[PDB]
Parts: sequence; C-alpha cells; structure tokens
Amino acid sequence: QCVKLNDGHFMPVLGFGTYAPAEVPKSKALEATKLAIEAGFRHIDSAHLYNNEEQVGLAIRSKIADGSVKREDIFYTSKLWCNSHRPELVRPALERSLKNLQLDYVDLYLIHFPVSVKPGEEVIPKDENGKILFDTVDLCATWEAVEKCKDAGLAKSIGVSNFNRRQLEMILNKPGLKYKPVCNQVECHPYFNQRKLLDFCKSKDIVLVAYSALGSHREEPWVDPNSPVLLEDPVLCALAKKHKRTPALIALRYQLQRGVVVLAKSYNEQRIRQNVQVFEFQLTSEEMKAIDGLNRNVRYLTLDIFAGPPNYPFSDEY
Ligand SMILES: NC(=O)c1ccc[n+]([C@@H]2O[C@H](COP(=O)([O-])OP(=O)(O)OC[C@H]3O[C@@H](n4cnc5c(N)ncnc54)[C@H](OP(=O)(O)O)[C@@H]3O)[C@@H](O)[C@H]2O)c1
Ligand SMILES: CCCc1n[nH]c2c1[C@@H](c1cc(OC)c(O)c([N+](=O)[O-])c1)C(C#N)=C(N)O2
Repeated sequence: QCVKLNDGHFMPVLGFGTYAPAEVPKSKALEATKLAIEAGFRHIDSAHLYNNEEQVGLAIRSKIADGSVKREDIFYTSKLWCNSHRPELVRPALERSLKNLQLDYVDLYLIHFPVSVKPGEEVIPKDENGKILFDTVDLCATWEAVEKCKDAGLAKSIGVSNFNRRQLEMILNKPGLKYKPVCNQVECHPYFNQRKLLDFCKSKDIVLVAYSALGSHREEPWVDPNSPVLLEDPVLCALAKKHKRTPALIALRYQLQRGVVVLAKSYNEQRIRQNVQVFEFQLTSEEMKAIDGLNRNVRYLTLDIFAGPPNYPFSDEY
C-alpha cells in the first residue's frame, strides 16, 4: 500500500485530497478528513493555500485521540505557498502550518508552485489594475531553505509540485544539493497522463503524485465547463460496468498500475468510502492500454493568471 521514496521514507499510494471551493464551510474539511481516515485513507494531502490546516489537523488528531490510528500511521502533506518562496520566510511558513495543525512535523513539505508572488498575507496579491504582484526568487535558494526544514525534523520528506522537467533539473543538478525532491505533485489523469514527465521522474527516483485524478473539481472560473467530464468517459464507464466498479475507481486504478501515487478528493461519505476500494481489483494490460489511448494533452488547471514570469511551468512541452 506504500511506495518507498528516495530519502527512505514511505508514502501510501492512495491519498486523500482536502481542497474544496470557498463556498464550502471549513467544518466540512474536518468532517471529511475524519471520514476519510475511518474509511482507510492514511495519506492526507493539504496546503497552506487551502486554508483548512486547522480543520485537517483536528481531524487527524481526533482520530489519534479516539484510538483509531497512531501519528506514524498517518502521512500528512503540507505545501509552501508562493508568497513565502523567499529563503528567510520558508521556515516561518512551515512553522505557521504546524501551529495551525498543532502537529510536530509534516511528513511531506512541497514547494506548491514555482512562480513567486509578493511576500505578505495575501496569497494572490494584485495591483490596482488587478495584476498579480510577482516576486523574484531563486527557487534554488528556496530549496536550500526547504532542505533545512528536513534537517530540523519539521518535515520528514521534501518535494515539489507543478515543476516541469527543466525546473526538476535545476534542483537536481544544483551545486551542494542535500536532498532530492521525493516527488513531483502534478495534474495527472487519463486525459493528461504525463507519460514523458512520468518517465523523467522515474529515471531520477522521483515519485509522480497525481492530482485532479478524477477530472478535477471543475471549479469556475478556474475550469471550462465545456471541458470533457472525465467520469463520463465512454471507456472508463465501460470498464466500470465490466468490473462492477465506477469510472472514478477505474481512473484511480490506472494511476496505481502505472506506478503513480494518486490523490482523490471527496467531501461526500459514499464516494470517500468508494474511493478506497481502488485496492479491491485490477485492470488487465489490454485495459491499461485502452486507458492510455484516452490521452488528450489538455489540462484542467492551467493557472493562466500566473503566466508571464519565467517560472511559469506549463509552457514547456513537459
Ligand atoms: N497544484 C497542486 O498541488 C494541486 C492542484 C489541484 C489539486 N491538488 C490536490 O489534489 C486534490 C484532488 O484534486 P481536485 O480537487 O482537483 O479533484 P479530483 O480528485 O480529481 O476530483 C474532485 C471532484 O470529484 C468528485 N468525486 C470524488 N470522488 C468521486 C467518485 N467516487 N465518483 C464521482 N465523483 C467523485 C468530488 O465531488 P464530492 O466532493 O462531492 O465527492 C469533486 O467534485 C485536491 O484536494 C488537492 O489536495 C493539488
Ligand atoms: C493561484 C490560485 C489558487 C487557487 N485558489 N483557489 C483555487 C485555486 C486553484 C488551485 C491551485 C492550486 O495550486 C497552485 C491547488 O493546489 C489547487 N487545488 O488543490 O485544487 C487549486 C484552482 C484551480 N484550478 C481552483 N479551482 O481554486
């Protein structure tokens, strides 16, 4: 149920995603994470950006308190947001998360996104023309600060998210590198299966972690409502009928059998319990091939508002 990372730690291959649109009350993140743990999830993914780490920490700690799990049974991910890329601000950011969580460490700390924005409480700072106030930071300097967090034991493992191949290489080949990223958390699903980035990551011992595995939240305005609905896919639904599972479970199983760690968000009890069933069955080679055919090379999450700066990751082929 776990993959071994390049720093020797272990990551459960199924993970619970906690992000939800703003309209959703924070109390739901607490209830949802509790249900997820009760249903079998041991890998919990969140972020400072999501503004729920207080709720997600409470859910984790309450499931420790009622004796369901030990801390060591739980793999919790946080992420450093773009308003704290500056080296001197990395640790205060992790420490703030730990304070909100009331946890002693995170199992995994990621650089959330490679484009930096102006330091401050605002997570998307803008000027009067509604333009983003970008910052200028050497992400290599950021990584060194992130490395010290592992030295200090605040994060057991460290990694990145939304990095392209060249940005991975920038870190990987950096003079005096202490720790490789253990993972690259990126968008991955049958419509955008990241084969080249996946091959690159494997070659360097980096785990690929798939977010928006089910076709994403589809939150407006962030995502075009005209974009294909992954869970309504002909092939996934046919595989679903054939295996007496669901399209969601097919999409999740696909990532597992191709060596990808896979995230899945849900605030619904039934689907939360459904999603852990990913372990109950397997696809054949021929089905895996057929899912491979689904690739459309189109992202649900482009973050156009962050395009412009030299670190915008999605302009390279991969
Ligand atoms: N840049 C980043 O690092 C980044 C970006 C995006 C996401 N993420 C992470 O990845 C997580 C998940 O990605 P995501 O939120 O974009 O979406 P997702 O996991 O691909 O899908 C979420 C949507 O699918 C629905 N759903 C869940 N299980 C289902 C099932 N069994 N059958 C049918 N529908 C189902 C959910 O509805 P219900 O809640 O009603 O069940 C929700 O609307 C996030 O929470 C976050 O942790 C990270
Ligand atoms: C910079 C904009 C931040 C932001 N605030 N609210 C958002 C975002 C976008 C986002 C960015 C993420 O990492 C960069 C991320 O981790 C996740 N996630 O977890 O779903 C979502 C987004 C999209 N698409 C949607 N629908 O809502």
